[PDB]
Amino acid sequence: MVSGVNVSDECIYEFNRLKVKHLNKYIIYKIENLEKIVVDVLEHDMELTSLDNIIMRIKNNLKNTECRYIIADMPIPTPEGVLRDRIYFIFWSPGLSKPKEKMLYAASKESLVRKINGIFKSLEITCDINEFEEELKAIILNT
Repeated sequence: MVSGVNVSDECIYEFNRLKVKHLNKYIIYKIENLEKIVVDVLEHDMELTSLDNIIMRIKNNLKNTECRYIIADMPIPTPEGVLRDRIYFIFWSPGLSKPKEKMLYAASKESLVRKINGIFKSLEITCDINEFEEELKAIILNT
Protein backbone atom coordinates (compact mmCIF):
# COMPACT_ATOMS: atom_id res chain seq x y z
CA MET A 1 0.00 0.00 0.00
CA VAL A 2 0.93 3.70 -0.16
CA SER A 3 1.86 4.56 3.44
CA GLY A 4 4.39 7.21 4.36
CA VAL A 5 7.80 5.87 5.36
CA ASN A 6 11.23 6.36 3.72
CA VAL A 7 14.54 4.50 3.94
CA SER A 8 17.62 5.82 5.77
CA ASP A 9 20.92 5.70 3.85
CA GLU A 10 22.71 3.93 6.72
CA CYS A 11 20.38 1.03 5.85
CA ILE A 12 22.01 0.35 2.51
CA TYR A 13 25.40 1.31 3.92
CA GLU A 14 25.27 -1.58 6.39
CA PHE A 15 23.75 -4.05 3.96
CA ASN A 16 26.63 -3.35 1.60
CA ARG A 17 29.10 -3.88 4.45
CA LEU A 18 27.32 -7.25 5.00
CA LYS A 19 27.10 -8.26 1.34
CA VAL A 20 30.42 -6.91 0.06
CA LYS A 21 32.73 -6.40 3.04
CA HIS A 22 31.30 -9.26 5.13
CA LEU A 23 31.71 -7.13 8.26
CA ASN A 24 28.16 -7.83 9.46
CA LYS A 25 26.56 -11.22 9.97
CA TYR A 26 23.01 -9.89 10.27
CA ILE A 27 21.21 -6.60 10.42
CA ILE A 28 17.84 -5.95 11.99
CA TYR A 29 15.95 -2.85 10.75
CA LYS A 30 12.94 -1.13 12.18
CA ILE A 31 10.59 1.73 11.44
CA GLU A 32 11.43 4.58 13.76
CA ASN A 33 8.75 7.10 14.68
CA LEU A 34 6.56 5.59 11.97
CA GLU A 35 8.34 7.26 9.06
CA LYS A 36 11.96 6.17 8.64
CA ILE A 37 13.41 2.68 8.25
CA VAL A 38 16.53 2.51 10.43
CA VAL A 39 19.19 0.04 11.67
CA ASP A 40 18.12 -1.51 14.98
CA VAL A 41 20.87 -4.10 15.53
CA LEU A 42 24.12 -5.12 13.88
CA GLU A 43 25.96 -8.36 14.56
CA HIS A 44 29.64 -7.68 13.87
CA ASP A 45 30.80 -11.14 14.98
CA MET A 46 32.10 -12.38 11.63
CA GLU A 47 33.26 -15.41 13.63
CA LEU A 48 29.70 -16.69 14.01
CA THR A 49 29.51 -19.87 11.97
CA SER A 50 26.54 -22.00 13.01
CA LEU A 51 23.19 -21.53 11.23
CA ASP A 52 21.29 -22.62 14.30
CA ASN A 53 23.44 -20.26 16.32
CA ILE A 54 22.75 -17.37 14.01
CA ILE A 55 18.98 -18.04 14.05
CA MET A 56 19.18 -18.21 17.88
CA ARG A 57 20.97 -14.85 18.04
CA ILE A 58 18.45 -13.21 15.73
CA LYS A 59 15.56 -14.64 17.71
CA ASN A 60 16.87 -13.19 20.97
CA ASN A 61 16.57 -9.73 19.34
CA LEU A 62 12.91 -10.16 18.38
CA LYS A 63 9.65 -9.89 20.34
CA ASN A 64 6.12 -11.20 19.96
CA THR A 65 4.78 -7.67 19.85
CA GLU A 66 6.87 -5.89 17.23
CA CYS A 67 7.63 -6.20 13.51
CA ARG A 68 11.19 -6.24 12.16
CA TYR A 69 13.05 -6.69 8.87
CA ILE A 70 16.06 -8.90 9.16
CA ILE A 71 18.86 -9.37 6.66
CA ALA A 72 21.08 -12.38 7.44
CA ASP A 73 24.10 -13.93 5.70
CA MET A 74 23.23 -17.60 6.27
CA PRO A 75 26.00 -20.24 6.11
CA ILE A 76 24.39 -22.89 3.94
CA PRO A 77 26.04 -26.06 2.60
CA THR A 78 25.31 -27.02 -1.01
CA PRO A 79 23.70 -30.40 -1.68
CA GLU A 80 27.40 -31.33 -1.47
CA GLY A 81 27.98 -29.33 0.53
CA VAL A 82 30.61 -26.59 0.61
CA LEU A 83 29.26 -23.89 2.96
CA ARG A 84 28.05 -21.12 0.67
CA ASP A 85 26.80 -17.88 2.24
CA ARG A 86 23.26 -16.93 1.12
CA ILE A 87 21.53 -13.64 1.87
CA TYR A 88 18.07 -14.07 3.36
CA PHE A 89 15.63 -11.23 3.90
CA ILE A 90 13.11 -11.93 6.66
CA PHE A 91 9.99 -9.99 7.46
CA TRP A 92 9.12 -10.76 11.09
CA SER A 93 5.49 -9.93 11.59
CA PRO A 94 4.07 -11.45 14.81
CA GLY A 95 0.41 -11.67 15.68
CA LEU A 96 0.60 -9.56 18.85
CA SER A 97 2.00 -6.56 17.03
CA LYS A 98 -0.66 -3.84 16.73
CA PRO A 99 -2.39 -3.50 13.31
CA LYS A 100 -1.21 0.08 12.74
CA GLU A 101 2.29 -1.44 12.76
CA LYS A 102 1.61 -4.69 10.92
CA MET A 103 0.11 -2.84 7.93
CA LEU A 104 2.84 -0.18 7.88
CA TYR A 105 5.65 -2.75 7.92
CA ALA A 106 4.02 -4.81 5.18
CA ALA A 107 3.27 -1.73 3.10
CA SER A 108 6.88 -0.52 3.49
CA LYS A 109 8.65 -3.85 2.99
CA GLU A 110 8.98 -3.26 -0.79
CA SER A 111 10.59 0.14 -0.24
CA LEU A 112 13.37 -1.62 1.61
CA VAL A 113 13.68 -4.78 -0.53
CA ARG A 114 13.84 -2.96 -3.82
CA LYS A 115 17.07 -1.24 -2.66
CA ILE A 116 18.64 -4.52 -1.60
CA ASN A 117 20.11 -6.45 -4.51
CA GLY A 118 21.56 -9.95 -4.12
CA ILE A 119 18.85 -11.47 -1.88
CA PHE A 120 18.83 -15.27 -2.10
CA LYS A 121 15.35 -15.52 -0.61
CA SER A 122 12.77 -13.23 0.92
CA LEU A 123 10.63 -14.71 3.73
CA GLU A 124 7.65 -13.70 5.80
CA ILE A 125 7.27 -15.24 9.26
CA THR A 126 4.19 -14.53 11.35
CA CYS A 127 4.24 -17.40 13.88
CA ASP A 128 4.63 -17.01 17.65
CA ILE A 129 8.10 -16.07 18.88
CA ASN A 130 8.26 -19.61 20.42
CA GLU A 131 8.32 -21.21 16.95
CA PHE A 132 10.41 -18.58 15.15
CA GLU A 133 13.57 -20.69 15.40
CA GLU A 134 12.05 -23.97 14.25
CA GLU A 135 10.02 -22.38 11.48
CA LEU A 136 12.90 -20.42 9.95
CA LYS A 137 15.06 -23.56 10.01
CA ALA A 138 12.27 -25.62 8.39
CA ILE A 139 11.85 -23.01 5.70
CA ILE A 140 15.54 -22.67 5.05
CA LEU A 141 16.00 -26.47 4.90
CA ASN A 142 12.96 -27.21 2.68
CA THR A 143 14.67 -25.17 -0.03
